[PDB]
Amino acid sequence: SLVPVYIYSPEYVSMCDSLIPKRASMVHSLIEAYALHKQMRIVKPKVASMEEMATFHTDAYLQHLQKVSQEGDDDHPDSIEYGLGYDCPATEGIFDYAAAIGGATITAAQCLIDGMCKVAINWSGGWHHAKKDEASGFCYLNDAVLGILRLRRKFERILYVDLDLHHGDGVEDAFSFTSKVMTVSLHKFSPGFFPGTGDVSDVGLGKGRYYSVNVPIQDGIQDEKYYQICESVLKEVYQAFNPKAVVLQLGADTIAGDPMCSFNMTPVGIGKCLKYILQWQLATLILGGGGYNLANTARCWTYLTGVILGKTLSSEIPDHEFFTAYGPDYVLEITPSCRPDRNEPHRIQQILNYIKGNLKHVVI
Ligand SMILES: CC(/C=C/C(=O)NO)=C\[C@@H](C)C(=O)c1ccc(N(C)C)cc1
Ligand SMILES: CC(/C=C/C(=O)NO)=C\[C@@H](C)C(=O)c1ccc(N(C)C)cc1
Ligand SMILES: [K+]
Ligand SMILES: [K+]
Ligand SMILES: [Zn+2]
Repeated sequence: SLVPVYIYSPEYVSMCDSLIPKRASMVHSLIEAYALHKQMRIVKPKVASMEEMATFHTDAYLQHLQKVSQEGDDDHPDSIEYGLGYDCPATEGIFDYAAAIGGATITAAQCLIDGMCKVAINWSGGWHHAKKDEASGFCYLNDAVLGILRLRRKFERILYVDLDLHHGDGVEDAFSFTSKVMTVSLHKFSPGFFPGTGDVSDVGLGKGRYYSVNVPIQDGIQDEKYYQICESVLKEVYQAFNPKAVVLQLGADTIAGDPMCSFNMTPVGIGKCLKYILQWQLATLILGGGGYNLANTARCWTYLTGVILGKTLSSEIPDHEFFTAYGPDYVLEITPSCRPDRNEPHRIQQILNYIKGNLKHVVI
């Protein structure tokens, strides 16, 4: 105990990048290269069963994933009806892949419930876009939702924090009408930017009003600003909501160098957000997500695992399998691009206040 659970397994990693460039392997490989796995408790992930996946997804949709997984993106009549397309490729293995991811996250939640640790990690998870009966944005199964549902079998109030560049709409929609789970997401909100939801006036509905928190941010934000913002909101959510457990997806598609070319963050900035949450001392389920500069994604998460362990890593990338992927420079640190931060300090303030306000109506 008191020692972090690391959901991994050579078979689990093979499955994650078995469709979608091999990224799971690079992440684990860099963590292993830093010997971080020796400081954690490695736990083999179970594979989610239909019942478990049905906790959120409809069987009609789950069955479709099987069908397609077994055959292919062939001219199937119901594929469009279920989100499969360019954004969410129909392929062989799709159902198995989802099931492994869903199980990994459910397994991590189990570890947290069983008191086996205070932090459980699943870097291959965090696919927050999936809907109950529809695929979206590379998410076939919403593992985060399944983890949250699993945690509730033990924790009264769950706080979901999504730091992916994209709005965590799949997760938000799932708990839109409840106050048992609060979703907070910092993301890019601009015309035509996927998924198109998450404006700041998006606060939830019914008993869920004010239990959905969204922070729209513009291109080029850097560590300092981000942390100011994120810490501002979190401090207020912790006071107003009083979570007993935390699910945190840390997609790296916000990091400088990403093909998404939106935010201008470094892993140190995200790591500060992570330390803040860790400080709370609550059961925490860490998830991955976006991140499409593979080498950059692994650099980031390897650094965050270090943060979790409270360990300092060396700037120099250790030699290992995918070593040549680490740049002219082969270092851990990432350098923010020379792009402007179009986040007007005034609007950011209007947002913080608007959120502070809505969090006022929260009383447990
Ligand atoms: C999103 C993108 C490029 C964006 C871009 O170029 N924007 O400008 C490329 C895809 C093919 C990709 O790399 C990927 C990697 C891992 C993954 N999972 C681990 C599920 C799913 C997809
Ligand atoms: C949906 C998304 C990111 C989601 C995310 O990060 N969720 O966390 C990115 C889209 C806009 C994209 O750029 C793209 C590029 C290539 C591609 N194929 C080659 C199949 C499919 C999609
Ligand atoms: K987000
Ligand atoms: K909610
Ligand atoms: Zn994303």
